[PDB]
Amino acid sequence: SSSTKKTQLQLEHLLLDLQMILNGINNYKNPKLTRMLTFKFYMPKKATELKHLQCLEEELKPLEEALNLAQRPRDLISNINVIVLELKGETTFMCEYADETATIVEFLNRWITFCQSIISTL
Amino acid sequence: SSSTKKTQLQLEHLLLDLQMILNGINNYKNPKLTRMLTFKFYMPKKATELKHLQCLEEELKPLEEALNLAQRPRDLISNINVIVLELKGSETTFMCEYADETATIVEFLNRWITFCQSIISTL
Ligand SMILES: CC(=O)Nc1ccc(COc2ccc(-c3cc(C4CCN(C(=O)CNC(=O)[C@@H](CC(C)C)NC(=N)N)CC4)n(C)n3)c(Cl)c2Cl)cc1
Ligand SMILES: CC(=O)Nc1ccc(COc2ccc(-c3cc(C4CCN(C(=O)CNC(=O)[C@@H](CC(C)C)NC(=N)N)CC4)n(C)n3)c(Cl)c2Cl)cc1
Ligand SMILES: [Zn+2]
Ligand SMILES: [Zn+2]
Repeated sequence: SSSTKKTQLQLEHLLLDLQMILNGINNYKNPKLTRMLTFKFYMPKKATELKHLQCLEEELKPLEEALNLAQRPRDLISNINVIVLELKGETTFMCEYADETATIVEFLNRWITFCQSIISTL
Repeated sequence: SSSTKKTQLQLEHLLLDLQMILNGINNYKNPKLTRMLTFKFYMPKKATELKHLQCLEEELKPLEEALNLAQRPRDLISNINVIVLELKGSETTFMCEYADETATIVEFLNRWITFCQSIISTL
């Protein structure tokens, strides 16, 4: 299917954007890296299907906030938003968050692993 | 003697402090441990005498920086610093020699735990 190729490329682009954000974070100087690891993110309890991307969508505003403190973030997050919303679509899904919060590093990596998990199935 | 007893206790204190930190790191979750293991440390080529503790002293700030990412580290490293300064004591300033291969936090701490244990057991 042609639409399956659309889902694939969109997942590849989202994976790349998250990898790019993380790459810049890994190169931060010691005092800067320390301060951004205090910014807490909500994590998914389950992330095996495309509908679970609602957990990412809801956490894009904190992500835009964290990137603003460490610096364009407004434009980059808006681009990711479009892809995230398009990738999940049916009506409205309630997202279940884990008890323990994580840092930007664990947050990004989880969603990077999520994207890699779906790409391989199609 | 009263001089050797003090040296023994202070060496056993440094050993305990490093073992306390090592217990903290090993207790971390797998994903947290992964990022902790990328923080690289400088290792001593020769560590046989009390004056070789300068290779630990210089690496004490990098240790504080690592525990700040995993976060009190400001007071604990300061406490360790005092011990090192009292043990290496003297007025002699020994210039340090470092090995080529860098090591993780676990390998760094264990090497100095090993250093402590070896000095204690020969006095
Ligand atoms: C000298 C010079 O200019 N150079 C220089 C270079 C770098 C730096 C360091 O940069 C920074 C400086 C400051 C910060 C920072 C962080 C913060 C805090 C960290 C903690 N915060 C948070 O965790 C906010 N998150 C939420 O609201 C959560 C809470 C929920 C989990 C309960 N909600 C959701 N995720 N949905 C709030 C923001 N502030 C106010 N400032 C950050 Cl994140 C960086 Cl990266 C400083 C100076
Ligand atoms: C759970 C999960 O997946 N994420 C997750 C969640 C939270 C945490 C909290 O703890 C941490 C979180 C993140 C990090 C971390 C650190 C780092 C880097 C690792 C590489 N760095 C270094 O090279 C540090 N080393 C030095 O500065 C050396 C240089 C030497 C190599 C020549 N200096 C001297 N010895 N003189 C700089 C810091 N990143 C990119 N991420 C670290 Cl080290 C810890 Cl301990 C860790 C991981
Ligand atoms: Zn805020
Ligand atoms: Zn003590």
